[PDB]
Amino acid sequence: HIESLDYEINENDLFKHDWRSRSKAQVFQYIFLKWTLACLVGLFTGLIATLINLAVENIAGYKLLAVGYYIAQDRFWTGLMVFTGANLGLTLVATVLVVYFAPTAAGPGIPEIKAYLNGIDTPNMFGFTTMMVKIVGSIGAVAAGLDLGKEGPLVHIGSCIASLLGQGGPDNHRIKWRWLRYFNNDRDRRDLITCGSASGVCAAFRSPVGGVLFALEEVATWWRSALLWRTFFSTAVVVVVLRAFIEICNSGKCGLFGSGGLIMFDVSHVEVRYHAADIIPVTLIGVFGGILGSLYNHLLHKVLRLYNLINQKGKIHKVLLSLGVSLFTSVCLFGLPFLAECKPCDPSIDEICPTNGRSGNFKQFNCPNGYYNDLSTLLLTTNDDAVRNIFSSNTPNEFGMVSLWIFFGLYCILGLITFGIATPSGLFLPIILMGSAYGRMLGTAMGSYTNIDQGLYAVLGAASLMAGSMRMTVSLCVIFLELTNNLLLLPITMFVLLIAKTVGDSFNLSIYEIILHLKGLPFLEANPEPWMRNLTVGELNDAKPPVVTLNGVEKVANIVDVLRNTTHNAFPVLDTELHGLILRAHLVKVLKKRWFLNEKRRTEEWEVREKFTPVELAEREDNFDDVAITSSEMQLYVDLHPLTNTTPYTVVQSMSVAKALVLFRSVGLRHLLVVPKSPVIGILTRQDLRAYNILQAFPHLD
Amino acid sequence: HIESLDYEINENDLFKHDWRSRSKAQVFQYIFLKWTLACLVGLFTGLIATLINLAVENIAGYKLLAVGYYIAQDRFWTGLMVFTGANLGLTLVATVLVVYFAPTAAGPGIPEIKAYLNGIDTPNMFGFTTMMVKIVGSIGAVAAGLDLGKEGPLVHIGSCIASLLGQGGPDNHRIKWRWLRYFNNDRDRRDLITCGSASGVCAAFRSPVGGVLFALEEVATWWRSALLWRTFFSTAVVVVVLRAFIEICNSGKCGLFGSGGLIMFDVSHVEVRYHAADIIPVTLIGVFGGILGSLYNHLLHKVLRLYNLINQKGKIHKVLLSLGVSLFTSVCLFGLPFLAECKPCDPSIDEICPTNGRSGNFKQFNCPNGYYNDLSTLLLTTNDDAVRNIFSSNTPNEFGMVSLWIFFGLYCILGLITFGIATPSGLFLPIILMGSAYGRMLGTAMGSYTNIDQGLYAVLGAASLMAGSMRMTVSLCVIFLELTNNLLLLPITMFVLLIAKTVGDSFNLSIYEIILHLKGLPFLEANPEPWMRNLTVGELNDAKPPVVTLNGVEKVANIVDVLRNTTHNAFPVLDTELHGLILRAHLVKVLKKRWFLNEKRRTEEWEVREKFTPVELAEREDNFDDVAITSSEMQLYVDLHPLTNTTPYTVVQSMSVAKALVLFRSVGLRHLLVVPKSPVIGILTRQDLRAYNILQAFPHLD
Ligand SMILES: Nc1ncnc2c1ncn2[C@@H]1O[C@H](COP(=O)(O)OP(=O)(O)OP(=O)(O)O)[C@@H](O)[C@H]1O
Ligand SMILES: Nc1ncnc2c1ncn2[C@@H]1O[C@H](COP(=O)(O)OP(=O)(O)OP(=O)(O)O)[C@@H](O)[C@H]1O
Ligand SMILES: [Mg+2]
Ligand SMILES: [Mg+2]
Repeated sequence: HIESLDYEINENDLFKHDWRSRSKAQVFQYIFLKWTLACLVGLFTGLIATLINLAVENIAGYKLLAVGYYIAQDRFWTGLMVFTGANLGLTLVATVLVVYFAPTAAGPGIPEIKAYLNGIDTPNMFGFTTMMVKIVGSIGAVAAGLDLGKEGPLVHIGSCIASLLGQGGPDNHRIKWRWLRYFNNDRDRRDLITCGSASGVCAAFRSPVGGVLFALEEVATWWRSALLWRTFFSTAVVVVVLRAFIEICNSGKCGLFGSGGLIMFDVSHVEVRYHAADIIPVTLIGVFGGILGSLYNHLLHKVLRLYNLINQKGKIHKVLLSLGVSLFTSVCLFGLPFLAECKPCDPSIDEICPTNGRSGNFKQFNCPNGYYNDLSTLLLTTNDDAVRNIFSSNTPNEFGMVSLWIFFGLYCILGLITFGIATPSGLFLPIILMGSAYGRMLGTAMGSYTNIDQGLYAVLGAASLMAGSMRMTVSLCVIFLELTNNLLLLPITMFVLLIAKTVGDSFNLSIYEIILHLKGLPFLEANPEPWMRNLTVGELNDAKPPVVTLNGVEKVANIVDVLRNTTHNAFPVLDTELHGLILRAHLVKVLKKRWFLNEKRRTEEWEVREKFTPVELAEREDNFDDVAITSSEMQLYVDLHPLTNTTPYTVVQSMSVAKALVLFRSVGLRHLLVVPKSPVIGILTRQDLRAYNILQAFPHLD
Repeated sequence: HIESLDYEINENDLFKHDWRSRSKAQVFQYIFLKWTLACLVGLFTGLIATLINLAVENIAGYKLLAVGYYIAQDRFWTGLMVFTGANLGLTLVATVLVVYFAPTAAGPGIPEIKAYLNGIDTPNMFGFTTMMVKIVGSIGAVAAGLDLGKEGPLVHIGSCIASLLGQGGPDNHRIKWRWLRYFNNDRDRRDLITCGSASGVCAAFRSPVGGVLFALEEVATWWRSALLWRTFFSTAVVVVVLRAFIEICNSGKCGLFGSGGLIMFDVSHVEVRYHAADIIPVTLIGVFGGILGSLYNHLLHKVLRLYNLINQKGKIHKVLLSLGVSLFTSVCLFGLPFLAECKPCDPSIDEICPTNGRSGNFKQFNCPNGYYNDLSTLLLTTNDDAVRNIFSSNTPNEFGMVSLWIFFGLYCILGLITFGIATPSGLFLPIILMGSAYGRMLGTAMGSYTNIDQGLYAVLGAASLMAGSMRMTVSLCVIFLELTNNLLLLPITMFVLLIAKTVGDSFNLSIYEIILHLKGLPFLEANPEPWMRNLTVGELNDAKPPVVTLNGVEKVANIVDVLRNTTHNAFPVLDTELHGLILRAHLVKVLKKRWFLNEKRRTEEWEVREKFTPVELAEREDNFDDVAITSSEMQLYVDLHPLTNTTPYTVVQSMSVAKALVLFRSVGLRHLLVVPKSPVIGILTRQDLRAYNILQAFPHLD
């Protein structure tokens, strides 16, 4: 059972949850520190992605320089040992750091950021040790040549940066600044994780509006306009710190990092003129992007089920699974470009075709001079440099269809098997490389029957597999605009994203919906099901246990009955008069404070502010299993009146489940009371309004 | 009193408001027709903006060719008569069509699209005659050289296209297609007006994600993900139809239209490298954009107040106000470039400086050959061509500071006076030209102390005045990206948009908030005020008249008492048992159907489907003042049970006004019932939850 998050506002001024109801210094202190924390989320995600890209380009660049040194001496067996050994060693570093120190840093974190911004309290997700294992595990596993990026891990790294900046450092290492007392809300934490995840998609692609639109469209359930401006400011500070550190280390000051433009996979030197002959391969790239994105979603759901059978078997088995996946990745990225025959160097293409090194197009791996290997252009590089080889402006029929089919089938296989291993893996770059493969294949199959470039058909195929897997339209359009710098490919990119989202929704759910189902996270979707308009929430509460209520002045003994014997996290406060909803955290707080009255007396509001500060009520640093309540003190009384949420959101008994789900998910509820049309008769949570748990208790509905 | 819109769903299956609760053909008929209508909104807004841009570039281009023909013969007095006469004639065409035929086509329509998508039933806004007067009035007033664009009018024109496509043509000219019966909802109309307004911002700037983000950020209050995809599809079909009609008429096939690129004001051939010396003029352009945008918002509020004093005085006075504004515009766009001395032609600048014609940079208006007039480059062109003269890549110190100050002070004066006249005017292009003026002035004032181009400082100044007036961040960033094609100016554009929104919010509201206040439209803002957490909705209902309720089986005489003597649009249905909320429209419908029972009988559900189709309940084609109810029939009975919204949204009496405003504006309510903690005690509408009407009844709150 994962608990939800409390984003509702107790409108008593003992709690001071509304930030505008504070002092005029403290409104200014909140406004200054939330824009400072948006600037610091931008500065720290930009600096960490600078250090991640510097370490990945230096380690994988010097590995491929050593591998190409043994390749250029025609020693192809000991260049396989250097490639397989450095990739096994970097995956061994990333996997002993994940499975022995921070196992929630495995995967991208985006299905549990989208769980957390929907209001599910996902444990161990945003920590310091989770952040540092994800930093050096992306530094290990992207430089180990694997089919993953540092793109999705940066979304988890930026939201981990945001939670440590908001709470003030690591847990039991926090500074006790009094100005960080206003970000102890769950609804101010949700703003921070939204700005940090948007800064992570901006640090992924050098994409500052597509980070804002990935948060809006995917991960954030609730959106204000006052968040979008700080989310905007966080992504602006990221891409400024990123492109300033591509402006520095331009003259080779930082090793092999920075030899490259400000714009990642910049294709912008081509004309995009729309013709009526290219309607048919553009919708074919959309239809095959939705079909292969649905097939990738179904086969990754099956692969992550069989990898969850390995992930429960032990912690040495996750090491051996990912080292076997990394051994398979390095053997098939080294040995498979021997199957491609060397194409000769085309004089119609502008730039230099006899090219050896660590990066660049037209690799010269097992060929004579004046020839190039078109498979080792893509397999024996980094995964980001292989995108720009497929994405190349004005290289017509560079890759053959056999080498494109080998690179497609390999990155289908490595797209399935490298996602579910226990490194910080991701889904932006493998789905980009699979879509690049079939998009360049459909561009090469129309040999001089089209006027769109084959490297532009690659961008259309990559955006179609990203729409066919993730079912997104607006966020990946600004992501592929801020990657590829083509403003005229943008409406054709819009058409292939919409065709692949609609062909993809015919078969599967989204790929973030699939891992949210597979991790068991209780996600609450937007539109209710049409059979929830026929079920009532009075009928939903008769299929439930009765309401564990409290009084206004309870005894201590009944409060420890509802705290020992129940697992519920809010309780209605009664007495013939519903007062509201007290929380479990405030019940453990009044047991730990020992604010115990000898008579049934409603206290005044000077007796509560002497016992409870607004920083005392917001702290969740209480456990129930330390309080030794003496049995003389169990016949004393606690006034539960001033700690009650005296205005909770209610529904009537005659309210339907579809309208109650709409109020539960629009205003951000954790507990919705049910009153009659006994002043309370029911209480609805997220578990009662998810459609799967309704269809357990009511199988006769659709 | 402007009524709100009914976007709530009656979950009885007599009404069939949920589209998924229909037949399997009709779910497919709704899905096919909503994507057909999104394609048709895209096709018709792209074709109408093609015809608007074709007519504006041919009429104003041949006017400026005739004016430059009299200028090149050194006949400067009869070129003033051709300029003033054609601008007075085109403004006379636009003003007799606005003030005598469709006076809601005056202005941009964006403060009453944002009213309509907030759920205020703005009358006479989306019609056919309003659309056609706005088409030929933008064709008149942009070709009359005025300080307005066809940018904001296209937002009203695309939403007018959307409402006529959704309802099936003009009012009392609609086709009676049975497949258009599902778009008779107000919540399906709201989806249409959102797709049409997004298609209008896309037809404004050739900007297909910035249209989607202008709807999200500004005009649409409620946002689903299932709308964003059809809104995405509508803007994709617009910019495809727009750029296909720039691909055709490229060889002069359509007159003077199409001589120009696919990208409007394309500046993309410059490097944007960030330096630490240019931190200070970039934040100076942001601070002056917020300060002059606040000063423009305050002075346009005063000018529109004094123009509302002219707009009530008659219909010939609005003609004479706009003809005097157009006479002042043409005299000061012709005569003021004689005050600028001719700068000589710089050989450091690449392209051709002795340039005469109708368009282009470096105009040669009153000069000798080898010289150019830098004021007639901006004043004696079209308003869009004068943007690209300021926005010019690599023209260093082209405009002098005196000519830039004359163009700034003129477009400040003409930005105030040409907005409130009764042509279809707008605010995107005058605020762009004012911000271009001071942005190029701050670029020229740092003479070789900066490395950002002076035409790029223009884009920063234009985005700062657009943020200083409209208080937007994300939508104008994609609008200026899809205009200027500079992906590296984009984070500097983000910084000047955020600095000018935050300096601008220190003084004023937004410029759409100001005309929403000035037109008296009851807009409902997102966050409640902090004094609404201390007021209760039980206390708000004791400062109100008591509840005009109904019974379940009322008499006819009590139904005509609540329909004659009240103006309320929903009534609670009682009897010791609250059933729900029947609407006023269903009460007039059961009086017009004459479903009158002789006894107090609750009917069965076969008696209602014989009397009421689901297309009969959705039609609002009923007036109350035609029904002649006989006094024998007033002692009969109507079963108001099957027409009731039996699950309305309720609050308790102890609920605060701040949480009730949050539920009113999140789920899209028109009537929120108040139950006790008499099963109803109150009913809240939009008027009760606006903060201004609370502060009338409760002045002691903050
Ligand atoms: N005070 C309460 N009294 C009785 N039932 C409750 C109470 N609170 C929650 N429930 C019900 O008990 C079931 C278990 O919910 P749970 O114990 O998880 O509540 P919770 O932990 O407060 O909610 P969440 O886990 O969503 O934060 C739910 O179906 C819910 O409706
Ligand atoms: N059935 C009703 N009985 C009593 N008062 C009502 C009823 N409906 C609305 N009111 C109240 O009367 C006042 C005037 O509202 P109005 O007459 O405009 O209702 P309405 O027209 O149904 O709502 P709207 O105009 O927002 O659609 C409001 O303050 C509202 O709270
Ligand atoms: Mg629980
Ligand atoms: Mg009314």
